[PDB]
Amino acid sequence: VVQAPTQVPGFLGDSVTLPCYLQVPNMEVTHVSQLTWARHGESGSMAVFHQTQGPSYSESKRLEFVAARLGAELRDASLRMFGLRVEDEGSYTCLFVTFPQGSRSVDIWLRVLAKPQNTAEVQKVQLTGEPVPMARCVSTGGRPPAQITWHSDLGGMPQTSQVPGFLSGTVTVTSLWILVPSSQVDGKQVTCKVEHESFEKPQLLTVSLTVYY
Repeated sequence: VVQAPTQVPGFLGDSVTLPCYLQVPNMEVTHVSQLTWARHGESGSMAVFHQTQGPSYSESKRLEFVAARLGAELRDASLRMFGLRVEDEGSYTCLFVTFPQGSRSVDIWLRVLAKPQNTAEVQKVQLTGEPVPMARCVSTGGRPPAQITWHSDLGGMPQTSQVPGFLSGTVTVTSLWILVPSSQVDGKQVTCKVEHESFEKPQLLTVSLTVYY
């Protein structure tokens, strides 16, 4: 009966793969187990895979399955999936067919998208006053957008706003940056902690500033 962990990322480029497969329980063991994966998704009717008499493809002659039949197994196919575009999910399901009734298996669809790379720096003068003294700190290109914290020591800004990126290769590209007012401490420091569902840990970025004159 049907298993496949199935909660998996999932970043463009890309391009990778997803396991739908089975335990033999075990004082039972059967045929025939002939594969399919659908959408549901516009499940009318199938970004289909079947292997059974061979491998069969929708207008994805390419992509490329794993778990070569060429006989028996008894089957358990995860698809190696490259690639490499915004289907994510997909809400997909691998399916088997057998005489242990077992005419089926289970939907599912999991971790799904890509990241940026960011920059950030300070500028420019101070005529009091006041704000953005500042930092172009940016989220640039990433799928899961971040958002950034500033714990500039002074931190003196309920004031650090946003930009709905407008998307690079189709995604965020947003900047966000603090509106500190006037004064001195040139020439000190600030923090940009960029958050995000990747690179295990919130990178962050920091600089002195710019007294004036």
